[PDB]
Amino acid sequence: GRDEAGITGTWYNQLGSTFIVTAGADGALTGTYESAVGNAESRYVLTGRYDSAPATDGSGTALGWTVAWKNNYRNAHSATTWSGQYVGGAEARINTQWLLTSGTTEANAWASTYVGHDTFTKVK
Amino acid sequence: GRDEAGITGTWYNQLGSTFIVTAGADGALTGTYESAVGNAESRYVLTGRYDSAPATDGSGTALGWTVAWKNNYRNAHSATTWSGQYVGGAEARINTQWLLTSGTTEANAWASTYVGHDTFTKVK
Amino acid sequence: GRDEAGITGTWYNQLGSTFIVTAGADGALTGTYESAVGNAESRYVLTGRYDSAPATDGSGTALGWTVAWKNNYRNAHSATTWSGQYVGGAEARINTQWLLTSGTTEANAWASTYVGHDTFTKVK
Amino acid sequence: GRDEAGITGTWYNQLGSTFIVTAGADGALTGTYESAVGNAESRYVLTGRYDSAPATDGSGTALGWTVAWKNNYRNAHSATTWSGQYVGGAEARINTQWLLTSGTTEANAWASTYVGHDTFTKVK
Ligand SMILES: [C-]#N
Ligand SMILES: [C-]#N
Repeated sequence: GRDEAGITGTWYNQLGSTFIVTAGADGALTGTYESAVGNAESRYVLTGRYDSAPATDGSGTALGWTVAWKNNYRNAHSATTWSGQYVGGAEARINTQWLLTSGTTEANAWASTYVGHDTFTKVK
Repeated sequence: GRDEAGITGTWYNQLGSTFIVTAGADGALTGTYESAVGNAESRYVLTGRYDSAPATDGSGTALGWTVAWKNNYRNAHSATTWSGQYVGGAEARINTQWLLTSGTTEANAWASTYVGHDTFTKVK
Repeated sequence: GRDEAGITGTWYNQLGSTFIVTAGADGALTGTYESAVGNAESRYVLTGRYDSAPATDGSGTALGWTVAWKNNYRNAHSATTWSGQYVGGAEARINTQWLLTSGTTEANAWASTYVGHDTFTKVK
Repeated sequence: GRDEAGITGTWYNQLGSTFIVTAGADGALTGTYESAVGNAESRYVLTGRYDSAPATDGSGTALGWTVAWKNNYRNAHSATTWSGQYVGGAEARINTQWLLTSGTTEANAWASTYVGHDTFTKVK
């Protein structure tokens, strides 16, 4: 995977959350997520995918992953998906936008989904 | 998993795309996706997560998954994440919103990401 | 405005909300919105814009509008923007996606914004 | 309007775009937008709304506005809506997320809408 090495490891977003990921040669992303905010404690499983053969023209690397907010400690009856791109070089970034959907009744379905943006760095 | 049985199987969206998924007792989603539209052909790997112990109050089941649009045939240098909820009963649905991010240059990053909504049914 | 006539009037979404709009020759949208759901009662002012000279190739007509959820009855300390396109012909539609932002503290800013989709018709 | 004074004036986002707005005592936003990127040149009309009586608890002020990307120079057959909140004090900000919809054919409607985020400051 072209950015397998670049992506694999520990990442931190602007909220102080921690994303620990392994990138597989096959396009797999596996790891754990720890949210500094919301109805969350400790680590949650994540899985996702990335483009293991990106464009050679200085474009970033498309990727995404999911966390369901259930672990042994808590269940927030919700899942977040991050969609974004990895940008390599001296100050590597993963720039994402995310959708957080809660399980709701049909009456409340219109308010099921939050949208936001997280920027992940290798430091802080 | 409460909706493991409900979720596992073949789903169809309003665009004529096909989503084939296995739900694991542990919250895993694994399978393949075939898009009726865009820079896509044949099946792509998907992975994701779902709430294996949802609320008992008639709420839906939160879930999400990712496809990176690389397979043996094509590479669209992009990934989609679907975030939504499974709603059980006679006419079972998965109601999603999705983010599609393309790898871009930093100049074009502002236009990296599409947002849309897909509704999945067990028929048609 | 090419679709001035097409757009002007009363529209209904899938939630039973009512959107009453005048399209101006200059691209203006003005009117009122009444939400069937959420922290809302009676009519709220809306303003927005539309493409008064759309493509002639069967493309829809881009448009958007805002409601701030303050009127004489209530203040939900929030605003929704609908972004979408008007599609003309026998069963005219306005197909939208929307962002609802609440005023929050900086601590809660990550959860400030909902995303959804509304489809508006001239009947029901 | 509590933040009428705070909001009215010239704002700059991270892309180098310029947003010139007047906030009305009644919740109105009117002005012009000049995009540093995309199929845009010179100024475009904007209109929108803001919460003229926000919470007193340190919450931001909800607001939104629309630009249709037609002016005397160009027509990009598209509209953007920004949804966000104004945050007052020494380093005032407008933190937004936006939807950009293009007029499309029904075949291409699934790819009609971009999502992004802009942060506006009074300097740079
Ligand atoms: C690409 N439009
Ligand atoms: C507010 N939940």
